[PDB]
Amino acid sequence: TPDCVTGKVEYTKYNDDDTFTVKVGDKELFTNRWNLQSLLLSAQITGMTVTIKTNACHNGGTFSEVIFR
Amino acid sequence: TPDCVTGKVEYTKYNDDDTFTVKVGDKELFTNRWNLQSLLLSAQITGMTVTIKTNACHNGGTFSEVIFR
Amino acid sequence: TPDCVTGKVEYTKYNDDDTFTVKVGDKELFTNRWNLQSLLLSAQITGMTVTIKTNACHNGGTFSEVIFR
Amino acid sequence: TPDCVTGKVEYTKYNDDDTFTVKVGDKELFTNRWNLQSLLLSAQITGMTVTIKTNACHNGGTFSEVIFR
Amino acid sequence: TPDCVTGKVEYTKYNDDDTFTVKVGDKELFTNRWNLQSLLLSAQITGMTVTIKTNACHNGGTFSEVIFR
Ligand SMILES: OC[C@H]1O[C@H](O[C@@H]2[C@H](O)[C@@H](O)[C@H](O[C@H]3[C@H](O)[C@@H](O)[C@H](O)O[C@@H]3CO)O[C@@H]2CO)[C@H](O)[C@@H](O)[C@H]1O
Ligand SMILES: OC[C@H]1O[C@H](O[C@@H]2[C@H](O)[C@@H](O)[C@H](O[C@H]3[C@H](O)[C@@H](O)[C@H](O)O[C@@H]3CO)O[C@@H]2CO)[C@H](O)[C@@H](O)[C@H]1O
Ligand SMILES: OC[C@H]1O[C@H](O[C@@H]2[C@H](O)[C@@H](O)[C@H](O[C@H]3[C@H](O)[C@@H](O)[C@H](O)O[C@@H]3CO)O[C@@H]2CO)[C@H](O)[C@@H](O)[C@H]1O
Ligand SMILES: OC[C@H]1O[C@H](O[C@@H]2[C@H](O)[C@@H](O)[C@H](O[C@H]3[C@H](O)[C@@H](O)[C@H](O)O[C@@H]3CO)O[C@@H]2CO)[C@H](O)[C@@H](O)[C@H]1O
Ligand SMILES: OC[C@H]1O[C@H](O[C@@H]2[C@H](O)[C@@H](O)[C@H](O[C@H]3[C@H](O)[C@@H](O)[C@H](O)O[C@@H]3CO)O[C@@H]2CO)[C@H](O)[C@@H](O)[C@H]1O
Ligand SMILES: OC[C@H]1O[C@H](O[C@@H]2[C@H](O)[C@@H](O)[C@H](O[C@H]3[C@H](O)[C@@H](O)[C@H](O)O[C@@H]3CO)O[C@@H]2CO)[C@H](O)[C@@H](O)[C@H]1O
Repeated sequence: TPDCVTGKVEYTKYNDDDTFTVKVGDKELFTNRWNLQSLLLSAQITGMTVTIKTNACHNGGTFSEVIFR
Repeated sequence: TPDCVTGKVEYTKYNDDDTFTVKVGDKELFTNRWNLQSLLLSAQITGMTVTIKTNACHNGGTFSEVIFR
Repeated sequence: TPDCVTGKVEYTKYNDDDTFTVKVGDKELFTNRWNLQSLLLSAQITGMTVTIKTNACHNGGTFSEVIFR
Repeated sequence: TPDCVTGKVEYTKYNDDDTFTVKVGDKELFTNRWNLQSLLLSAQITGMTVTIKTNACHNGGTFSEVIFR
Repeated sequence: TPDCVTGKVEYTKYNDDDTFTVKVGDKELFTNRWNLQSLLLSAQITGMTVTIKTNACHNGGTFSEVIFR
């Protein structure tokens, strides 16, 4: 899967349909994987750098692959 | 969904019916989304600023959308 | 539901039947809500003040309502 | 249930059958309660003193009761 | 199960199929145990030394046993 964005998590958003939105770099992407919610929030709080991999690399795109550094 | 309140979490409450209550700003709101429980407590502990979006923007109103800044 | 005890969490105990015991103030109370286990341990570790609301306000009594401050 | 060991968590081990092993004092014990996994790791990380209560108080013995202080 | 690698977690990766990848030492290994996801991230954040035991000790190999020191 191609890299989409790398950077710190600016903010996260819990959505009405239980999906989770994240803003990294200049893209706002979302995931339907529930396991990622607490993982992404921890990364936001501790200031980790994440790389999100997805073919839908555009605002509103989905992802399910993340690298925590 | 319109913004309702923005601020730090003053306190949280675990309810008898397994719902979760949060006090942000001047509104006391609750959610039935179990996933939000640990996320909201983490936000409380680390002192994050949260934005709750909901049409039921009044005390005792419900929500399921939260932005963690 | 009436307030029972308020104070820091002195200690927590995981029970053989998967219920969770907590000692706040002078009372030792237990809950069968699994969601409360990690929340209460976090409150103990971070030194939060909790308020437990219950009608069974006596040693060995049950609760399912907690305010985290 | 009788006290078995008291002290800090020296190390923990995730096992192949999804049980969790903990080394407290001079005993290595394990539990099959999934709820205890994150609780025990938190206790290891923060340096809490734990008391494990069990009748099988010997290396390789099982437990399901823990006191966190 | 024989020791494979020992060291700090360089990075973790959430995979498309809900498995979890970890890089320790010079090996990149993955696990299908969901319970290990938050445990491993906590280990990465706090800088613990972990020992991964597995017979599939090579890049892309699987594991389900971890010692958290
Ligand atoms: O991250 C793990 C998981 O996330 C998404 O699944 C969510 C829950 O983890 C999963 O347990 C839940 O399953 C539903 C079933 O769809 C439903 O048929 C059954 O009655 O109730 C359970 C409730 O637990 O579904 C949610 C998402 O809707 C994701 O879909 C899944 O592939 C996996 O990544
Ligand atoms: O945020 C996650 C989830 O929260 C709410 O659902 C809760 C649990 O997450 C969910 O697993 C649970 O599903 C149970 C039902 O309670 C039960 O009545 C049925 O028989 O079995 C399922 C599967 O275990 O439900 C609780 C809420 O009571 C929320 O409702 C849900 O939409 C979702 O946001
Ligand atoms: O605090 C939330 C929850 O705590 C208690 O339920 C426990 C778990 O939280 C819950 O997920 C688990 O659900 C089981 C139930 O045992 C069973 O009734 C159902 O059919 O299957 C699901 C698993 O798929 O149950 C445990 C306790 O057994 C508490 O019982 C519950 O009311 C609620 O407060
Ligand atoms: O942590 C207390 C609990 O530990 C053991 O149960 C484990 C999980 O806690 C429990 O949720 C799980 O049961 C779930 C599984 O997802 C499902 O596959 C099964 O059919 O029932 C529910 C459905 O959601 O089971 C694991 C262990 O396999 C322990 O067995 C249990 O008695 C209790 O002490
Ligand atoms: O680490 C615990 C667990 O990890 C893996 O299981 C995952 C979930 O923990 C488990 O609850 C989930 O079980 C699903 C089944 O896949 C589904 O077919 C059935 O209908 O419902 C249950 C939910 O109650 O499965 C995922 C992995 O797909 C691992 O597989 C398992 O052995 C155990 O280590
Ligand atoms: O080494 C880290 C590696 O972990 C994950 O990959 C795992 C195996 O290493 C990999 O060989 C395996 O590949 C599967 C494909 O997912 C599947 O589409 C194809 O049909 O079969 C191959 C071979 O069995 O996938 C597992 C994970 O399930 C991770 O996905 C990978 O990016 C990398 O981090």
